[PDB]
Amino acid sequence: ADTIVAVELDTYPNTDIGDPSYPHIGIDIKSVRSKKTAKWNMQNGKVGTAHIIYNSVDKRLSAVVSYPNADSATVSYDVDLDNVLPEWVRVGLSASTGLYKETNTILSWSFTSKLKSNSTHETNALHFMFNQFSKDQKDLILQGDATTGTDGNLELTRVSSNGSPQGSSVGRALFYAPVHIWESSAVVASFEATFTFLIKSPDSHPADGIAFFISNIDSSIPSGSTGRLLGLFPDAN
Amino acid sequence: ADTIVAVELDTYPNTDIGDPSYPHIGIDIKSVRSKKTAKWNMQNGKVGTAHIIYNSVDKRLSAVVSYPNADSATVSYDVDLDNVLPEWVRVGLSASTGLYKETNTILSWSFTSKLKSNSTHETNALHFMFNQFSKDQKDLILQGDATTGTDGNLELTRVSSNGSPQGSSVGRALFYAPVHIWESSAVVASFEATFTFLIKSPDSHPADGIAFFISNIDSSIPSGSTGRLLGLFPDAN
Amino acid sequence: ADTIVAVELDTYPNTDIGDPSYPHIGIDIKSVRSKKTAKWNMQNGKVGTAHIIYNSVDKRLSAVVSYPNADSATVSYDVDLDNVLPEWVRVGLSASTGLYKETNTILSWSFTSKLKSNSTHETNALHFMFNQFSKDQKDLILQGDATTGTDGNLELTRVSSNGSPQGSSVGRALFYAPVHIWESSAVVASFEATFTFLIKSPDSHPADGIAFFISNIDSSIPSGSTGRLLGLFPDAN
Amino acid sequence: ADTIVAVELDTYPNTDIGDPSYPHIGIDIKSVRSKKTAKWNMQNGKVGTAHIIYNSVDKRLSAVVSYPNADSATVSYDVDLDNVLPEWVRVGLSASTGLYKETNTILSWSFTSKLKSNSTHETNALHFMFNQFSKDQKDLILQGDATTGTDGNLELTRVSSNGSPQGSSVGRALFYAPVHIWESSAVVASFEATFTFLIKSPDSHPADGIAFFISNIDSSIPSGSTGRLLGLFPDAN
Ligand SMILES: [Ca+2]
Ligand SMILES: [Ca+2]
Ligand SMILES: [Ca+2]
Ligand SMILES: [Ca+2]
Ligand SMILES: [Mn+2]
Ligand SMILES: [Mn+2]
Ligand SMILES: [Mn+2]
Ligand SMILES: [Mn+2]
Repeated sequence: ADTIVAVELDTYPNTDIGDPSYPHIGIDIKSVRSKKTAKWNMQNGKVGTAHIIYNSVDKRLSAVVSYPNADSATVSYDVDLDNVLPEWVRVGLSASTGLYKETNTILSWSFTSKLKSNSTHETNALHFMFNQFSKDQKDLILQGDATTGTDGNLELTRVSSNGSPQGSSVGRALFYAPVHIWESSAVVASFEATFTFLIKSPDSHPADGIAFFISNIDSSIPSGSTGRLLGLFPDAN
Repeated sequence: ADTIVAVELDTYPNTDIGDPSYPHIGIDIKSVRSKKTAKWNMQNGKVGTAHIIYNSVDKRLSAVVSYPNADSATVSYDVDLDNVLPEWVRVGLSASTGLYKETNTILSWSFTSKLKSNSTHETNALHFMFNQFSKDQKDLILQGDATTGTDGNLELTRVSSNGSPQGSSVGRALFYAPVHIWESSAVVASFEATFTFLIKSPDSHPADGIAFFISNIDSSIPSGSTGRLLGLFPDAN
Repeated sequence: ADTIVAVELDTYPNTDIGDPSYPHIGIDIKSVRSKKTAKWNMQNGKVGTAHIIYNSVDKRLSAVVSYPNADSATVSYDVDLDNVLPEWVRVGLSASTGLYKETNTILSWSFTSKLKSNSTHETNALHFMFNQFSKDQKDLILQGDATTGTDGNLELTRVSSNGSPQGSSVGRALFYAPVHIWESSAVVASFEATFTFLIKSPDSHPADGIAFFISNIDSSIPSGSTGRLLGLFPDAN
Repeated sequence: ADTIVAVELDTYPNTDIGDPSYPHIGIDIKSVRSKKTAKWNMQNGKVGTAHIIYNSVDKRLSAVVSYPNADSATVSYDVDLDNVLPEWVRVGLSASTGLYKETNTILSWSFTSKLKSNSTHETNALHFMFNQFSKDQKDLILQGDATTGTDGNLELTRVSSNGSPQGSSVGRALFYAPVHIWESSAVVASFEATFTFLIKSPDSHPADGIAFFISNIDSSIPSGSTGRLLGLFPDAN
């Protein structure tokens, strides 16, 4: 049903569904089994930053994840998103926990989309930036366990009062307005997304991860997508 | 019911509801009877540009309207919008015709809103720019007779096949996402809107005008607001 | 010689040249004796943020200074900068120490200038943002004791190896490119500047302050402007 | 001496130095003999738009050129600019005429550069946009025959009073401030340039072309680079 293109920051190695044996960042085109992955030296309790970029001329989705004072992890995949997504999509962040858990806190999120047409100066653009989230963020569609305002952050999965992450949680937050990613007279379409996150677990094996995703506008959390499916896919195919 | 703050480009002098005897630009705070107006040397058939700016430190809503090769018209009004509007609003463009008519074509529209909080670097922003409108613009809520895609323009009021404007028409287009204009820890909130329009009438007395407005998110066209009420107000009080 | 318009964050009350008896923020139009001031509850050792805005329609220069978890200080002054500055100016940050001292560290600085002409879509813009400063920042003109790269920050006045601020220091940093602030067919000109700073003194009476300023392009530090003159004015008239 | 990376809009086929037999767009890395070209259906007397993009993660320089109501031409080349250019560069536009000629008019030019560091939220950016050029554009370095203000346009090569293009002309315009394109803790560096141009010749064989280029900051026009060398290269090697 949903068409999902996602960049996952997967904290738990589910080697049985194709994950590598370490935290990794991957590019998922309609399947949790990433088309490409790169080792990610995930840092528990540290604030990281993910940058995702794409443009219709190169047709390459690339992502860079970094932590202050550390070397970055980057992954890229050649894919023509016009062939995968609808021309109107919603963008969001998703995260889950399963038997293992972690906080999936988002501290800021910005996104810029641009469609440059062939008429001179005909640029259509959408840009949003959230460096703080209020309890009543009317421009975000929160699905599942996702909540805003707790310390001005967006908590994608359930965290109990004493800051503790809860297992079997799944939450997503999508920007309210549809995003136009293809248009017939557009000569170049591009987007850039950036978000900082804080993944913290009391456990030595945090799970499951955070994913920036683009989907059909009506996307909703698939039943049973807690844990390894990142609140994005119905199954592991 | 609706709370409306609007900058009107009024093409027809309804001297009986307080308009001056000439085309004028005015600032309307909850009433069609503008709190302030300025003479506008409206140019039939020429593309104009309106710029509207406001920031919560100065609490002054200002608008400048110009035509290429001509002198601008500007109007400003001191008003604290925190005291008039809700903290979440929708922004839009509205226009109408009555017994007299004109095309109320919008060729481009950009808007930028910013809320700078007191935490270091905590900026929340929303920016959209439309330099072309497609027939299925999913990020715009079109109300009344407003349509998009005709020559990539947004036609706020009805235009028949042979380019002719129709009387008694009213249409509005609002950006889909709510806009956050006040937040408790914001030290400065500001917005800037710009739109180019083309008002053309076969008649010597075009009517009724175009208005950039900000309203409660659920605003809808008031019954009977064609003509002098600009699709914004229920009556002329 | 130099034409200076500056927003000062004055940490030391020189009541003899008109300062009030407390830290204050003020708007200086060609004189160190501010045209308007507001009490500033300056916080030693804390990172603050200053926002400065202005547009040619309202002709009001306004500034807001804040510290996380604290109430802001704001000051505004009605002034038509077209009547004070040249149409091409350089923008910068200046700071000084005298007998009393403090570190005048700048951690980030962004500036946006826009000139919207009367031709449809004719916007001229300049935007720079520095969230990190490198030792060889070729796009900044550093004058006096100002240095960059120390912890990626810009140190406007001299700081010795052990982090200690030195007295009788004065330094300014200007963006390399001239900024066009007036143009004959411009219907609205506006600018916005933001910078975060960290003023820290071992002493109970820090001095002298930091100032965001706009000047003729060839401005240089006036002789003897350490201390109370903020590296901006030749004398206290 | 100069390090030049340029995207050329070559109007004249100098098949002897490797041009194809038609107008073409090409990517030049330190040589006029393009590393990659694409046929360009150049339209004499029509305003076109060129878009150039690049980011350090993909290391692909791509350009798209279009005319209203026509299909675009696009060319891309895989190149790591960190390995070719200095970390501080100047960006510009260059053009020339030789025995054959054409007007090389620039109507608008925007450029955005971004360097995202590994510290959370550490973005350094530079953005300029010129939609009009004044006779005294102090933020542009004009070299050779380039002049500004004629109809608010930038004329890269000599045009006589009666609008006629002159042969053997060469002119370049560079943005005044150095641009920082690489920095040691940057996880992603990217730029985007856009410019609209109007190439008009009374002749059936216009020459020579327009080029968007990036170079060492001190670049100057090489002697003898009129005609086929586009005011960029000293020779045709
Ligand atoms: Ca996994
Ligand atoms: Ca009226
Ligand atoms: Ca003082
Ligand atoms: Ca050639
Ligand atoms: Mn995985
Ligand atoms: Mn009126
Ligand atoms: Mn003072
Ligand atoms: Mn060539």
